[PDB]
Amino acid sequence: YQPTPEDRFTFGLWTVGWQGRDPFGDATRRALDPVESVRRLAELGAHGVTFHDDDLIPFGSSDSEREEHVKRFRQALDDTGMKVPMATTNLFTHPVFKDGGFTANDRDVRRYALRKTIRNIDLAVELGAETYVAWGGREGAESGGAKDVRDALDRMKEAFDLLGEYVTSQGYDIRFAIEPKPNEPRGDILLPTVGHALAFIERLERPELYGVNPEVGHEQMAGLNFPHGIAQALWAGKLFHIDLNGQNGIKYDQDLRFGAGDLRAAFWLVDLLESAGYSGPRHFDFKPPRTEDFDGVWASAAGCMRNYLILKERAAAFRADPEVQEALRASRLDELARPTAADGLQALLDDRSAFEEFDVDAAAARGMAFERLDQLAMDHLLGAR
Amino acid sequence: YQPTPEDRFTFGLWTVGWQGRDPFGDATRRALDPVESVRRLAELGAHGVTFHDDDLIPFGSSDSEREEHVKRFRQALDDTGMKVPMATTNLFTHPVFKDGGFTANDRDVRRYALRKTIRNIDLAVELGAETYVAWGGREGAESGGAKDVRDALDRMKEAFDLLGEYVTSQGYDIRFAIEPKPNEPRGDILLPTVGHALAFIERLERPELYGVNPEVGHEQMAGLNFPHGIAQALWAGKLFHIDLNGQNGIKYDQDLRFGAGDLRAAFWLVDLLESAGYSGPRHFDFKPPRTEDFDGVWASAAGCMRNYLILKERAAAFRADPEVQEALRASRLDELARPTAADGLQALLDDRSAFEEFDVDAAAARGMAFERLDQLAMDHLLGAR
Amino acid sequence: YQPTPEDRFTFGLWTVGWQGRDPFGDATRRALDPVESVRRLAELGAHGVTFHDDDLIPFGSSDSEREEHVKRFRQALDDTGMKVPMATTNLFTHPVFKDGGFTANDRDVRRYALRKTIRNIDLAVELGAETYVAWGGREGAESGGAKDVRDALDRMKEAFDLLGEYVTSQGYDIRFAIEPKPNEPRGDILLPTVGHALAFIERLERPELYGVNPEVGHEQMAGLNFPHGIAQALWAGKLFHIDLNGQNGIKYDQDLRFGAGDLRAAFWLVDLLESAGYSGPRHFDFKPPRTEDFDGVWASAAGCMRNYLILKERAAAFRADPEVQEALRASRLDELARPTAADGLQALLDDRSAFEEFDVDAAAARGMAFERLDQLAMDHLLGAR
Amino acid sequence: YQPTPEDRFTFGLWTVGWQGRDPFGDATRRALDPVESVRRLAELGAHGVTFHDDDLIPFGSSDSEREEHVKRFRQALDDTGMKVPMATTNLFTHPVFKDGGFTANDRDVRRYALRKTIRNIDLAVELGAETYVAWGGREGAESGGAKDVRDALDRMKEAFDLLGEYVTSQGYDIRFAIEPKPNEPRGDILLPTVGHALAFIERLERPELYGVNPEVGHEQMAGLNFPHGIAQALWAGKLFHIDLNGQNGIKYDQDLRFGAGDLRAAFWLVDLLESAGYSGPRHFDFKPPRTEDFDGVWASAAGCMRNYLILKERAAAFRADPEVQEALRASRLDELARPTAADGLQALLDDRSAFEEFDVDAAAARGMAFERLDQLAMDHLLGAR
Ligand SMILES: OC[C@@H](O)[C@H](O)[C@@H](O)CO
Ligand SMILES: OC[C@@H](O)[C@H](O)[C@@H](O)CO
Ligand SMILES: OC[C@@H](O)[C@H](O)[C@@H](O)CO
Ligand SMILES: OC[C@@H](O)[C@H](O)[C@@H](O)CO
Ligand SMILES: [Mg+2]
Ligand SMILES: [Mg+2]
Ligand SMILES: [Mg+2]
Ligand SMILES: [Mg+2]
Ligand SMILES: [Mg+2]
Ligand SMILES: [Mg+2]
Ligand SMILES: [Mg+2]
Ligand SMILES: [Mg+2]
Ligand SMILES: [Mg+2]
Ligand SMILES: [Mg+2]
Ligand SMILES: [Mg+2]
Ligand SMILES: [Mg+2]
Repeated sequence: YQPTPEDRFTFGLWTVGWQGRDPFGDATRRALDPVESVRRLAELGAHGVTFHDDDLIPFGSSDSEREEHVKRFRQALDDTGMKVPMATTNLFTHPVFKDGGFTANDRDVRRYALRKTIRNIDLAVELGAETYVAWGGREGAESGGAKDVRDALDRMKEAFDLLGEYVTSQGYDIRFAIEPKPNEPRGDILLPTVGHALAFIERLERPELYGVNPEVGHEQMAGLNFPHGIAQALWAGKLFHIDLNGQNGIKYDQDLRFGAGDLRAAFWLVDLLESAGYSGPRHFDFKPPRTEDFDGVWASAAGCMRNYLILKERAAAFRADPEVQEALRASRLDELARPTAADGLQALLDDRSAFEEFDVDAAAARGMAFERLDQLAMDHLLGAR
Repeated sequence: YQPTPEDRFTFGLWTVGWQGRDPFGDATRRALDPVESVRRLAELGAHGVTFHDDDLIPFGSSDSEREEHVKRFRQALDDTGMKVPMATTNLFTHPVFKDGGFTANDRDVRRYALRKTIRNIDLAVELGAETYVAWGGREGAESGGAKDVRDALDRMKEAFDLLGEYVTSQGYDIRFAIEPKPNEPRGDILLPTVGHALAFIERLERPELYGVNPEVGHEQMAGLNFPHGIAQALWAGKLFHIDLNGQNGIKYDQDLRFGAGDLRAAFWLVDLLESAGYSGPRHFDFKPPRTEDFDGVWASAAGCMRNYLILKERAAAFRADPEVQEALRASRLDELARPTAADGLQALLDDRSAFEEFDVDAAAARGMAFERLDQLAMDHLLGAR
Repeated sequence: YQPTPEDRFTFGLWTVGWQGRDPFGDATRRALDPVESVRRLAELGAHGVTFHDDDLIPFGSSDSEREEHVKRFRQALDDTGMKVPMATTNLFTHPVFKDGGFTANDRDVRRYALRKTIRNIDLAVELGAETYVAWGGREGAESGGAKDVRDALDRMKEAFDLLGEYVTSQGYDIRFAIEPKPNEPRGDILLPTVGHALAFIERLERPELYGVNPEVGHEQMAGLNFPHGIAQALWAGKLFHIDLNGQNGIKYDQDLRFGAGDLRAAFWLVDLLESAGYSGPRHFDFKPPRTEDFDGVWASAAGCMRNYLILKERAAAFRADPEVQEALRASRLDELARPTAADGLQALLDDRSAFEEFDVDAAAARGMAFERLDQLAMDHLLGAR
Repeated sequence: YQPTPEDRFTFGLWTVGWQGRDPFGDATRRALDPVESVRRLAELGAHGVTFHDDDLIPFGSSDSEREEHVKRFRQALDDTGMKVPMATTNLFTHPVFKDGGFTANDRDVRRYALRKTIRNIDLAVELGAETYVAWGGREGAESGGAKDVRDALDRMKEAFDLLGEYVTSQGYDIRFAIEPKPNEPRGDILLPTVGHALAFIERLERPELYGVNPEVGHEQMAGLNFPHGIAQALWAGKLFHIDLNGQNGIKYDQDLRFGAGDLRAAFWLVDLLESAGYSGPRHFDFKPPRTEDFDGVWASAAGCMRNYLILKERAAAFRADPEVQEALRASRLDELARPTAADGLQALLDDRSAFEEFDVDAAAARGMAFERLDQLAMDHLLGAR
């Protein structure tokens, strides 16, 4: 289960670089130089890194400081062969964004958020990114009167439409990926799930430029089934990027390493990504727990990739097992994939087998055989066949 | 706070008619004749009722039995002046639907579910319904291998497209409203939230024929903000119907009377419906607790309407209060409603006030004044001004 | 991973006998004769069964009917070698218990609940049960005024004290195990967690007669860590029985087969039970999904036991691995098990190494090495070492 | 609804002093001098303040710095008439406590945590505190192997027993209050609920010295009913202190002002505290949202007290209303408060009215009338009678 760059594993600078500050806690680790993170991730077999603007260039940097930060980062990428497939904007840390970036009540803040984003889109393209993520973590409210959501969605659409006009104006090939989250740091965040983000994208002027960046733990913060949401995003043609981590159900955003949290959901996720032929980065947005020193940071990052590769092997073995293939037919997964009425509406209306002569009791008596199928899946996951 | 039919309050037959069977419990009330429910609801000031096919006509009825059930119901509606604005299909109780109706793995069950629906669309139109709800409560899974969600969504789209072809073929004006729910009775249900349903509708052949029927408690079963989801549905033009009830957060579907559960969410919901000018039925999908006798059933139904009317008065008083109007300006709700960049992309890029000369610290220091605004809202809700 | 009776696996009659009725659904399976369940469970390698009074003898049975039901059951136990280690009372299905059994507001119902329990304690002892479970699933409320919880706890203590007086009066060796659950079917249930039940037991007249019967899914319905709660029950000496199943987080009570739901929690549970030398029944309180026919019922029951045995092997291998033993020392699990201050309070107060000369920064810099330890645990669970 | 010091409202220095740092965000407010907080809270009508050691004296202060911080604070208390009824230790912010204080795996950290606590107990007594709170926010784990919970509970008991020996040795009257929380900042926290803490206290050497400090939002983070948990703590005689705030269900710890979050739960809480004659501080452990400037901080603090006083008036009016008193009798709340079997076990066994001649159907048919009672409660809360 040794990863290599060909596995397309990527990490945010802010993941392994997390210093361990939490609601209640000061830093437990010193800051990491992005150059060191690139070198250490490459040695573990990562393919690339990703960044927020303010992870790569300290907020408030001069043009000479900005050029030197980017030069040193480019040298680390060149020294390692690491790529930068995705970048994003920090529209959440600075107190100016306390009520939002693109949906701040203050119009001057909304305009600044757009200019900050556009500046970093240019840098992302220079570093070779194909995807630009937007996580509107400050978009939302703690109280009902504070935010008129229809007005906020109008502002959010304006912002994304302006960004689409910008990349079209520059001839850039980059596409956007909107990252849902239901809550935290706002009491409720706008576009709280994959579904809400998919729905929103359909109302943008150029919907083809936008997809989703779903994160395992975010959908699980609403108690939702992450593989099901990924399936809907794939069905819509909108899975442009993905964030992999672990979460234990409905609680604060834990950002555990991938494979931790809901292990069986991780198995079904990998099964789906691999079955569907998802071709994008396998990006980890996780935080090594603050209990860890730097050795533990690199162990946690290595574990992300290891767990993906174990689950990939087990899912592939499940799907290739003739006994599983027989169980899938016994459970009518083949019939689920066949059109209900390719004969057409009139033929269905005229088919007595579909109503007048349908033996509902005989159909009801047919077991689905799902428990045997699921225990084959469990046996494959655990290596107990 | 006395309701009259002009308030457009509606109830499902299955609400006040719930006999009190639960996971763990036998019935605590005798069955109600739909005629008696129509009479009792009319006396409380309801505007109308709604039905599943199998609430009005027992499953398996002969044509003569069906005609007599409908005749008696029509007489009760005529005697009271009650309307039938919405109807729906039961695709969940009979064991044949144990793996779904429109997304059952068994193709013969999917065809039967469509024929059962189409038969009841014809009856709904005869009784004057404008909306046909679909709650796919059996669509989903308890295990990962049992249901390929992309295939299931293909089947769900086929089904809704065939229903749209049917009502277009008959020249009916009825529209569809898809009701999301995240789980229960399936471990995970497909289209689990308002957002997922809105997203799905955009991929139907005739999206204009379909909207959502969100239910208070269903979105709250995922920990989501129900008023925010309603705002997104209104923003999309898709709030075709609504189900009102109460829920205490993330747990089984409680179906408490409206106003119970999350009271402040109920206040902000009513504020939004009324502000937006929502014109559809205020439908209650609730269950009088099984602790209650029939007197308690009618008290619980009356309480649904009373609570709506109290909250309507308090929300209107909040929005009309000059002190609240001043607080809304202090919190920049006026500025949230103004375009970010009607001057256009190039003007924004050339505006030094938006980046080079934006004083981020001065903007960050400006408080939002949201707590004062929210305490005015609390004082209005409680009648403590 | 083949179970035998020596593994002490037990099942409730109501588990494999569940006919599949849910909030929203009619039965999908015919009723099972308890004799057939005993025979089929024995063939799978179960050690025994458990029962509610009303699972073994239909409610309202005559004395001659009761004797014949018990005779046939005793013959099945004799034919198979199956045991009956635990029994319980149904104080939840009949509508008389709609507001509770022992804490019903109606005093005549509370007295009846006690007489119903006492009658079944006598039968449990005749069939050889060592444990008598009490799940107060109707004890609680949907509204705040309905139930004064201090008064209800006074009634609950009276009831348990009377039951303790009864078994002491008869010279029975049976002990009680209180089963917590946070909600469902009541909006909130009294004694909602392991902790609340443990706390309550300490206020009973004869606390030694009472322990807990925790259920995996019940603690997970409150988002709690089931292994941690089991550890507290073991620390208190009160783990008298356990109910094993699966649950996906905070939602309705799913009662999935054991190993389903939170797989890693199942691993840590088995690790703890086995490490601690828990000697009681490994009882499954689960429901084969209603999608299944009888073949699927027996497959789901077999899977409960298989999954326990797989996890037992992997947990034992984890704890016996020298590399894990080294990682445990690196993470200071040895030091967690050593007294903080066996030198005594005065010695601690006089120890400059504990305050004046404690190098907080050196201590803070020491990583815990928990991620490496947890990835060893993951590798052992998955058979990926 | 104007508070005065006679209402016993208290606030932590860290509440109104919260600078607004969150997972994802830098400070939005400057630090407050404790002297200014004491003055501003007094002007709002607060009775007193509370502190962690490190809120009053910066961590690492010299003895001369410590004396000056305490002198200035004492002068502010003297200038205002404010009291200090409770104090606590910060065993969570400094990185040394990353794996716990009293249950850290490192024994030297456990000894330091005890010395840090003991030093602040002495200061708390000097400032007149009656209660010493312990919130073990770092006690717990993110992974299963990291923490053996039985060993951790042994360490936690040693720590609390040593603290009890210390205050007994000094002749102090102060008592301890253990504050449960289910998670955050640890993935799971030990003693996660009121029940678990109550259970633990019964195993301490001197249980009379220890009670609970429950917090509204903490129990609601597990989806539990906070008034029910308070009722159990009152039933046990262990409600030594309480933390009041608001929370929207199962998510990160929001610390909203009291009355926000679950409004009806706030009503039933106040009803219970007032009915029971709870005599301790009404302490607010809340965070003014980071959206707010200092004017908003003081508005949010004022709102805490206002909301308590509104709910106190409405709860008192509910209980005093003759129509409510009649509804309570109709719902048999009087009968809930009467012993089940003061006639004794033998009399119950010999009472045919309790079994052989109990008419279960007549009892089952009697409605509980809980919905009418709850709508009277709603009408009282909303001022809609
Ligand atoms: O909850 C935090 C989010 O996951 C971010 O890390 C985004 O992925 C990018 O800003
Ligand atoms: O959870 C149950 C659903 O709310 C239904 O009552 C639908 O509204 C219509 O089938
Ligand atoms: O939630 C249901 C409970 O688990 C019961 O099955 C008990 O174990 C015994 O009545
Ligand atoms: O979740 C944080 C806790 O509520 C603390 O504020 C305690 O009350 C005292 O340390
Ligand atoms: Mg997970
Ligand atoms: Mg996250
Ligand atoms: Mg992310
Ligand atoms: Mg609600
Ligand atoms: Mg519902
Ligand atoms: Mg509904
Ligand atoms: Mg589980
Ligand atoms: Mg259960
Ligand atoms: Mg159980
Ligand atoms: Mg609250
Ligand atoms: Mg808190
Ligand atoms: Mg607190």
